[PDB]
Amino acid sequence: FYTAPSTESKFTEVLSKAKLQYPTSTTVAFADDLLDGYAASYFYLTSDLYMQFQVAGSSQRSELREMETSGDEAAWDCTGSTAHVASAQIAIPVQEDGIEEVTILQVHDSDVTPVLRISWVSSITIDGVTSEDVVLATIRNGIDDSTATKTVLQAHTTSRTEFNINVQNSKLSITVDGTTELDEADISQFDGSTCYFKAGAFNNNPTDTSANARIKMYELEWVDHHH
Repeated sequence: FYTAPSTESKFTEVLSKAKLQYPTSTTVAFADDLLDGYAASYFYLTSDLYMQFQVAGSSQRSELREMETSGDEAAWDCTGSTAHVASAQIAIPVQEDGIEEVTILQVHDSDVTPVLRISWVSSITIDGVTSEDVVLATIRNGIDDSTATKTVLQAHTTSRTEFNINVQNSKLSITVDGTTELDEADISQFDGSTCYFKAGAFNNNPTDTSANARIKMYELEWVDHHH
């Protein structure tokens, strides 16, 4: 009894360039399924026209993964000359008790390493400074290095917020409501990797494994711009 996100033309293009993974890495709906009206409790259109992702459980996800219209997986040169841009208008609700971090956008490599996660966190400590209820960028320092550089981007609001990720050459930038919050961070540690965007709800380290993470997107796109 759920309305499909494909009923809104603002999502047609990105759905054509996506497949949906739930609740783990396995694809449940390819682009043709998404365009044919796929909807479920974990992926549906709200009455005020948000694409809502919802998922429970540790490291579980309801997430779109970037695809080419050819049906090829997106696998662009992580540090190449073509710009890759993801833009999203995201409303992050107040999360259910027991939800501690939800990844909402990623740049992921074609193996096991996220270049970038943008996540809501209940609390984070960076260089001795603790922030609560914020939106965070996490950039992994290398494929063989589990450490990451973390940057607070925004105080959490429930208001619809515009997030833009720009990847070009070996640099990655993040703008939030038009303001650059991460300015050309180095990602040369992914030279020789290939990459793709993701968007949705990816539930990280919950303290209640039955609680639902929930993330809403009013607009979403990912594009190339050729140099």
